[PDB]
Amino acid sequence: MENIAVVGIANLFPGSQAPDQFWQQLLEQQDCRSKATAVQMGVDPAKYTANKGDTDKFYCVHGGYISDFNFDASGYQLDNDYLAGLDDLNQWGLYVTKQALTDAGYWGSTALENCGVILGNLSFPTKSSNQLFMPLYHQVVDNALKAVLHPDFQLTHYTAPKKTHADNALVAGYPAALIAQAAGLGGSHFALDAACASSCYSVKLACDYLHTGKANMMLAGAVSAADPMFVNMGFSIFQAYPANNVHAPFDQNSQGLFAGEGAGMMVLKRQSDAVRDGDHIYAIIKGGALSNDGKGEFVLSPNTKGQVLVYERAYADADVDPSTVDYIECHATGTPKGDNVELRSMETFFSRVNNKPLLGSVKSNLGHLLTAAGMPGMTKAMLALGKGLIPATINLKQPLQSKNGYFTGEQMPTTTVSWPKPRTAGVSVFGFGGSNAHLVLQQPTQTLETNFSVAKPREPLAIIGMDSHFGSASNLAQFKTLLNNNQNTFRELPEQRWKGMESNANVMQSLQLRKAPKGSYVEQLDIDFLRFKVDCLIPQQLMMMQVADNAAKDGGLVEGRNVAVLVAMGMELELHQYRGRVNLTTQIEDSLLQQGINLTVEQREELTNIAKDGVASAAQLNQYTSFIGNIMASRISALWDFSGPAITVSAEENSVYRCVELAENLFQTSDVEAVIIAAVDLSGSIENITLRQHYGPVNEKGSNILDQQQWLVGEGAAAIVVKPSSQVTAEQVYARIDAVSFAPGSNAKAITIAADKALTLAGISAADVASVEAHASGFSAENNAEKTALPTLYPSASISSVKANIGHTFNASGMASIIKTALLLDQNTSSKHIAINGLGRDNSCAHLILSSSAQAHQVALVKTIKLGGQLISNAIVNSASSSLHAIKAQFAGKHLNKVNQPVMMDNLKPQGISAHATNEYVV
Ligand SMILES: [Mg+2]
Repeated sequence: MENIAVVGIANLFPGSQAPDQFWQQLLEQQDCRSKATAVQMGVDPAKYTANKGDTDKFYCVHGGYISDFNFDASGYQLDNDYLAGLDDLNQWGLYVTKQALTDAGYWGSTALENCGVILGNLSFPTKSSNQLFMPLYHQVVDNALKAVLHPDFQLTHYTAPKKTHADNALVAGYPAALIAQAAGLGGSHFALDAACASSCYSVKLACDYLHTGKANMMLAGAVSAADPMFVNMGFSIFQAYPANNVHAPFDQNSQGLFAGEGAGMMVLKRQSDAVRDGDHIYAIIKGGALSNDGKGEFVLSPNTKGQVLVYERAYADADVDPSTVDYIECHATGTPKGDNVELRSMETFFSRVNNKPLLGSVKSNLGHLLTAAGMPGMTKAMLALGKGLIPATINLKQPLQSKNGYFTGEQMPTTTVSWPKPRTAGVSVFGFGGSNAHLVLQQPTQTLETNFSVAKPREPLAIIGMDSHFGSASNLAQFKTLLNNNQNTFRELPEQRWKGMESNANVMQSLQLRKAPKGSYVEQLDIDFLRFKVDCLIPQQLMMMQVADNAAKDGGLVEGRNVAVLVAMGMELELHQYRGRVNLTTQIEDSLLQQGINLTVEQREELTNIAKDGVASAAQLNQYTSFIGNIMASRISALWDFSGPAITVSAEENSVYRCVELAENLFQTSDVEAVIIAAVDLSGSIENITLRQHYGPVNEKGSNILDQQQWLVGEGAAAIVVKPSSQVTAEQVYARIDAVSFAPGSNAKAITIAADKALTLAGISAADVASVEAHASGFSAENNAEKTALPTLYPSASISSVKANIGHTFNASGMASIIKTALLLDQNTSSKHIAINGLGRDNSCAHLILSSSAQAHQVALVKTIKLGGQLISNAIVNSASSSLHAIKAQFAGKHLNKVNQPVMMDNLKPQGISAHATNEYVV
């Protein structure tokens, strides 16, 4: 398809804040890696440093960090004081957005009305999101230790407490919507996670949106700003840090990687428009491709078969002879297994044309920037293509060679070299979970192609396979029966679902809750450990895997095929429990010191271990891989040996509807045969109830739907299989998705604009709609906007919402609505059309039209895992530790000093955050 021009670039990398500064550092072979400090960890790092294999410790503090960056919050379309109170994650993304648009010459342009943004991002806790959840666990730990040790015992806060805006918990998807609002973008926006490949996934999909005309300009970039303690504990349990402290991509002596943080952004336009408008072109994206490794390797290990495949797909897409590639910016992280596999893959592919391109890795200078890792790689390659110079890979003294000696150090510049027919470069990124991307780049040019291929025309999507697990409605058949009988799944909180925290009077007082709300909780799931290869994986991933597997079977899918897996989700907020455990190391030490009780080292470790085990289990290898959101999509692709892209997609409540839009685009721009769209939100956690209370009151009793003033608790997971309508048979089809459309904003006007677009796309009139599936969230501003817009649009249609049956499932809520609607249309025995409306914290309105089809769809070691976990207080107060008796006697009758910083509960109080429709922070 058409050449894409890069017309603006920005970076915030370890060591640099602008592309020319970064380039000069590369030319000078600057090492930008450094040791983490309390600025990164919020604690003294030495207290958490030990040897490999030591529990709750990391064995390496080296990384690529962002030091001495002072964000300027002025000059955006959102108020300075609001933006100043957001995490590095948000601020770094806003910074590179402003810089990249200003570089391209479009900051504040009316052209931004047709500009979208796709953002690679980690679904991990951030330094700010921790502040919103830690006091839940630590108040309970504090009160248990008072009961065990001394009524005046006081636990210290995990770090210096800071007042923290609730929006800092919207980690995965909201940063992309915030960029769109703060820069005035009017096009599509979402975040995605493809682990180390997310930057090139974002660029490739943004090119796709340009090729289908969904936008006339796109921002594509990524940000890596997770809590460094969470990141480094993970790479320590993975044993990914080098035992000899040598991180040296391509070097024989390298034993591992160092991780890193930062952000990057690029501005993309079709080359025809860039030449017409007189933009500065940095480079041409000639083509590229995505792939998944499919079956064969552990979720953290690369598979050469998927890497060769993405090369084949990329040069075919670019229509470029692989003989012409001069330089490849490699994924090479310094991990031995991965460095050798990538060298084998490149040997296999390029030896077919007898080409030996130069090779390099900017991970040598910066570390591995995780979701942002592709940004410095692509920036290096595009600047090298424009300037005709290739910077060195640093610290490379004794280079590896490929399996058969095809590539050696002769192809790896260790100084700046001149460039070795357009100058042509490849960029490769190979992420955890088998997620691969390769982009083909060429030097900038004003010359337009005379002939290029075009995207396929869009078609309605046919839903051919579905499964659902909402509350106690544990499969599609049970959900269908529930809906037809107008029943609900509302129940009291399962005993272990909040780890017993609903019994803590101080926590519940802070949350202003008389009781845990009645709601559609999932108490447990049954799963076949044999089929799914299950140190257990967290329920977020197990729930998604089960429904996706069932939907794939229901849709008649076939193993080994080019099928994509998109998972709509936001972060598992229960991931904060892991640092909730780990941080008690210094919290308990500080408490004992400050209060004046001098235990032995062995007594203090035993006391600390008892408290830790109450909160969470110590990190284990497989369990930590399930903390990584994109891996749940990869696990399905590995089970089915699928080769399409496998990613998570995050856009808050509109996550699923952005997946529908993406699936349509994937069929237009690639040869993918089917797309699984799965969705999961275990939104009955205490963390989610805490978070959503900041936006409006919950219905504690769990019991015109638009007239409700409180939201209902629910949780679960569901999945659908979609194919283009022209490629399914009648007996497969539940219902068709005829249109999905979006409009910026959250008010009644935005609803009518999105609805008009969707009705036009579907080819029907508003009077053709039989009924309306309202969002009906129970947040008053959203309900009130729908009460205005929907009866006006559809005066003769009845309005209802699936949330009345199974509650508000937040990041999965679009899937509940689609599946309810598809089941109803599949039952039609009256051409019938139903509209679905969507609102959320992403500040856009989604509107969908679904339609009935000719026929009803034709149907084709089990272990129980409970959600939640061990009761925190009981695990501490009833501990069977023998040495606990002697510790209690060291406390008996003593006067304790007050601690300097006790656990603070202020951030738990419902914050009263105004809805997007109020425009409270719009300048
Ligand atoms: Mg092309």
